[PDB]
Amino acid sequence: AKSVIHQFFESGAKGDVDGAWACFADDAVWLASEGPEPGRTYTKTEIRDLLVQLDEMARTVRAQGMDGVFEEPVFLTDPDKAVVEWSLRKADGEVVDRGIDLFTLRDGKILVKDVFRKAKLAAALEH
Amino acid sequence: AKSVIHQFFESGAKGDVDGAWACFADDAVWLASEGPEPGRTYTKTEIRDLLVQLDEMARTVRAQGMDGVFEEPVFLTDPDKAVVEWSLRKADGEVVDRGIDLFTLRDGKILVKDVFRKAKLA
Repeated sequence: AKSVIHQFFESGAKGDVDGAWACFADDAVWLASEGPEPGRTYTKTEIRDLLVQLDEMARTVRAQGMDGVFEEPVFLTDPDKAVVEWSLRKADGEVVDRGIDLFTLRDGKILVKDVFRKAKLAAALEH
Repeated sequence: AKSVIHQFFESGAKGDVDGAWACFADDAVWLASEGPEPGRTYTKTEIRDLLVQLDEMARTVRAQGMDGVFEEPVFLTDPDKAVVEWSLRKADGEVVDRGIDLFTLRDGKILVKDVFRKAKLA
């Protein structure tokens, strides 16, 4: 594949949990979009179960005619970092969920996957 | 400034709402991190009031001893795109807010500011 990031999304989209998991370095972290940290840290031993959960989530939205779209990674001037914009869309194109991943790579493996996601709300607080 | 993104953050830090607002193209959008779209689209006529609101929020959390940091902008291999990471820490050092902005530029002006943040749950 064109990069380890490309391999990750190709293996994940195909439901190959083990292949997507093997894209991570043993000291990798996946920093999920929601949790107390803020976000939540998954280490390599915890990432496989996360991929399993996400695979079952992907099968559900797929069965509802939704599309998950992962854009081509665009690298930073630090060639070991890249952003991947992504979105979940209904068949008619309505964006259901949208985010961005910031990858840090090291030695052909993912060291950090830092996940950010728009929050779908009616409103927050202003002045 | 080293770039219009630098100018935006430097003007914001200097409380110059009008100077920060003038970094945006007239067809620019600011895509806020929360709302029904998901997120919320603000146009150039709406961005100035956002900056005033953010200015007073920054003064507010600073009075409570929080430290908000914007990292140095890092440009992409597309030189008209860049990311800025940022975070907000309480007095005890606990991170309460962390996010990233993805900027798109056109001819020296900001065309898109696309804001993302972690959801803090405790």
